[PDB]
Amino acid sequence: TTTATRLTGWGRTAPSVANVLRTPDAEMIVKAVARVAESGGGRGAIARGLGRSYGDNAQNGGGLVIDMTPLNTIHSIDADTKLVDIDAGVNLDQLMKAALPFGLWVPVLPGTRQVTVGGAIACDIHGKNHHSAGSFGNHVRSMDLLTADGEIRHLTPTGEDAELFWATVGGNGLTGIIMRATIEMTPTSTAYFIADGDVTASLDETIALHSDGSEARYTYSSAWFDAISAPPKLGRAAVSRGRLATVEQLPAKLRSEPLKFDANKYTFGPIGELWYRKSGTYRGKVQNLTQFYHPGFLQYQFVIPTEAVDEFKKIIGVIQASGHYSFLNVFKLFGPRNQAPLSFPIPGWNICVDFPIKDGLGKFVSELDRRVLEFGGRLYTAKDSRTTAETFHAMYPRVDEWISVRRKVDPLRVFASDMARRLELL
Ligand SMILES: Cc1cc2nc3c(=O)[nH]c(=O)nc-3n(C[C@H](O)[C@H](O)[C@H](O)COP(=O)(O)OP(=O)(O)OC[C@H]3O[C@@H](n4cnc5c(N)ncnc54)[C@H](O)[C@@H]3O)c2cc1C
Ligand SMILES: O=C(Nc1sccc1C(=O)Nc1ncccn1)c1nc2cnccc2s1
Repeated sequence: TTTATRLTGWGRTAPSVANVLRTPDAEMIVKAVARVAESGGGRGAIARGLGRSYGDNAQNGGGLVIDMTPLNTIHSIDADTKLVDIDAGVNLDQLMKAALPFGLWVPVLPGTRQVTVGGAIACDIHGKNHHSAGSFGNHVRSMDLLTADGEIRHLTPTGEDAELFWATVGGNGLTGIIMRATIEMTPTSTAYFIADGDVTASLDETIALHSDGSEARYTYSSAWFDAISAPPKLGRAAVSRGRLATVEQLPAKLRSEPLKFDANKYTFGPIGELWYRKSGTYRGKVQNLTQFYHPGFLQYQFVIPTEAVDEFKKIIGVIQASGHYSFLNVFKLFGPRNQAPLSFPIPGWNICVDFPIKDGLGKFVSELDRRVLEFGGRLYTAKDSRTTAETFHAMYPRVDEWISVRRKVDPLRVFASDMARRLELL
């Protein structure tokens, strides 16, 4: 039933061989964990979703990896309570399509829909709406967690077991296997957005636009920014902001089915600067999800706290003068954090960059880690495969508190991964 498979993260780096169990039968998963628990802990077990983490959080060299994607039943959707009850292997695209006809919207969508609900919880994912909706864990009402002793515990965010609930959110699979969850969805009358677009000429303008108060008027907001040009052009951005449309805001063509989801010689001169400004400046444009949201590399994402604006500008300056060129760059201002110890988002300047693998890059991102740490920020474990334990621990000062929860729920270290070992979360 288990196959020896070479597994990697999305970045296709640091591979390890594991026995991969792939079964639609939940009882076989219970017994596999029972087999691991009795085997003297060994090199343990980890759950795998769709393999979309860039890191090593869903591989376990010389141990067991449980593929959760065959557990992909939607058990119920209720439009009155807004609740969805789903197997942990359901993906967000499947969930999005099943939920729309009930006038229900997935409360947090990331930059891809090909992620499992189990992965969304364990990485406590965020999206364009973080500053208004928080992260994924904010909307989970219950989950069923297969723990180290082969018992399935029913966890809720408040009441008895809250501590373990909140350790599982952002816990990277290290408290056990999420088998099943109940999610509160966002009500919607349409599958469309009304969107405003803005184009800033500089890092100073981009920052200015995010702190001038206009952010409170939009439920969704993010930006593509320039990380390659010299100042003054460094940090200029195309900002995309909006909210879900109501039926009366749609054009007539679309109002019958409101919830249906189905390089030239001018480019780098004054004329195209104008073109790009015109095309990226608009108000009240009706967009579907695809238009608004879903249009040898090292991914790197960090957040710097809100008040550390001058420090944020400095990190961006360090990035462009490094000789490492990142063309695809996402910037967002995060809102309030949640109570999960290992949750990534904190209020502040969030940035995702992507560097081509090249001489000197590993040592340069270590230096970046140091800057991010010193400025009170942290890195995202769904993007990272190379930070040290000591860096991570200083970035997440509630780690000891989390570790304490993990010891009670897994005394024999049944649940283990390459990431847990590297980051000394074991
Ligand atoms: C193109 C792209 C865009 C992205 N955009 C964003 C974004 O905008 N925002 C954001 O937050 N993230 C983003 N991500 C990261 C992604 O959302 C997370 O890495 C997510 O956790 C991956 O889900 P997965 O099912 O593929 O999980 P995997 O990558 O397979 O596993 C991730 C972690 O979840 C745990 N896990 C998986 N299933 C279970 C389970 N049933 N029980 C317990 N633990 C489990 C694993 O053990 C592992 O620790 C992006 C990734 C890609 C490739
Ligand atoms: O974290 C990410 N995006 C974030 S963080 C906060 C907001 C957003 C975000 O808004 N994503 C996004 N926005 C517009 C178009 C496409 N994606 C991404 N990581 C990767 C990695 N590879 C490809 C795309 C992305 S988006």
